[PDB]
Amino acid sequence: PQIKLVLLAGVGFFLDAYDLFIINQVAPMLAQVYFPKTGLPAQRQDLMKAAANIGCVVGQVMFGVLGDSFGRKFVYGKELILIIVATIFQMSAPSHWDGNRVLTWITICRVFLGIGIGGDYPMSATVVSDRANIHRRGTLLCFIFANQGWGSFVGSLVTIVTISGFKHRLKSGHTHDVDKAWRILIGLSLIPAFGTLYQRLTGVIASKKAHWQEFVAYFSTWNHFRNLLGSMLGWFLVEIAFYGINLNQSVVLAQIGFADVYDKLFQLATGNIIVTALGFLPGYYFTLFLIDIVGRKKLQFMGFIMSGLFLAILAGEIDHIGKGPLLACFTFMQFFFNFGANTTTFIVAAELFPTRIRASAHGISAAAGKCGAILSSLVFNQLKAKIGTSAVLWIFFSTCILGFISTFLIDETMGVDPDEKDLEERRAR
Repeated sequence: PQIKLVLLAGVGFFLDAYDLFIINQVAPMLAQVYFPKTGLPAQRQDLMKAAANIGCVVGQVMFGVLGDSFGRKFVYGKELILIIVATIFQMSAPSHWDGNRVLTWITICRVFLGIGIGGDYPMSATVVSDRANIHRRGTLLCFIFANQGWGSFVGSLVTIVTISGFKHRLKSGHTHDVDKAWRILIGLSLIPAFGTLYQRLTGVIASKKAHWQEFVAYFSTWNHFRNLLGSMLGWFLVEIAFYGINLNQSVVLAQIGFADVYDKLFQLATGNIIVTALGFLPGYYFTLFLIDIVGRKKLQFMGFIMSGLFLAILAGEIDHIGKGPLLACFTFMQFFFNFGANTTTFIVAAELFPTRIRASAHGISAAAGKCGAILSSLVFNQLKAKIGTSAVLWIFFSTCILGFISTFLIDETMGVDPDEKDLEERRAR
């Protein structure tokens, strides 16, 4: 039946989101081993966490050109072996290496990982927006997207289960074993990755120029232009805050009160699991249960404006008030990222556009998102040192208000067939 396919994409999303966000759980493990007396250098950490997103855009452009050049049959398996191989290369960095060299190893692998994650990334959105042609398409997209929570959560659960498995060995003085853990965090993606590898297996310029002509004609009209503009902005703007935060959720929880060797790692994994269990994850399900009742915009407004509120509260109060209030707001924000703009910018970018031009607009929006993702991903930790976390949160707040303001450019997509609207638009003229 139709069911088995959407699960596989979810597991693909889970693996990407796992692979994407597991870096959030992996980065602190790298610090304790290779940089115990100081922290991970800012530019290298940004590049590493953006690396998957940078490779994610190069992946979706390269696996876009090859996918367009030689069809779907050419790209489907090769991306997963690429993230498996990139996972395996990433998973098996030499242990006797200098810290800076290990990081650069992982980034490049995470680019290729991102290139592989960049393959299947927009390709898991299209397959079910085309298929349904029914009012209940949004619940389905968010369900697969919610695996972004499970990827972040299971990565979070794997982390506490991993760390609590190494409990006694660490307390007895064998402090280097944490290096085994982060490979396990990444490597455990191989279980579904090979599981998925098993399951996945078990006139070129003339057309490109003609498609470019229709695309230019369509998005040269205001009521059509603004929707791509708002989609790019909303996705661009939220992925600034969303991946700024979710690739660095562990960094934010370290300014909040969650920061011996085991005690530290387990507490951070507890804050991560709390936030992702209580906020990041259920926010997808509050979105899941309300998109087809409340609408994408009001949730994006709320998501932007409330995550903006909580970003404004975080920005305003982070250096002045206690852990609990912040953790709630951060969980409220994470809740209102996924119960809001992070989820809706993914959905709205998929739903706005008639089929005849959808592929470019979503790729440009996702690229814009990855641009916003890589922008914050590329610079989140550098800005944190140059201007402070509160200032960045105000930026995320402003991007939420700009996300809020830019959200006005968008049409509501609940219950609308974009193809019948295009046909009636023309039969009227």
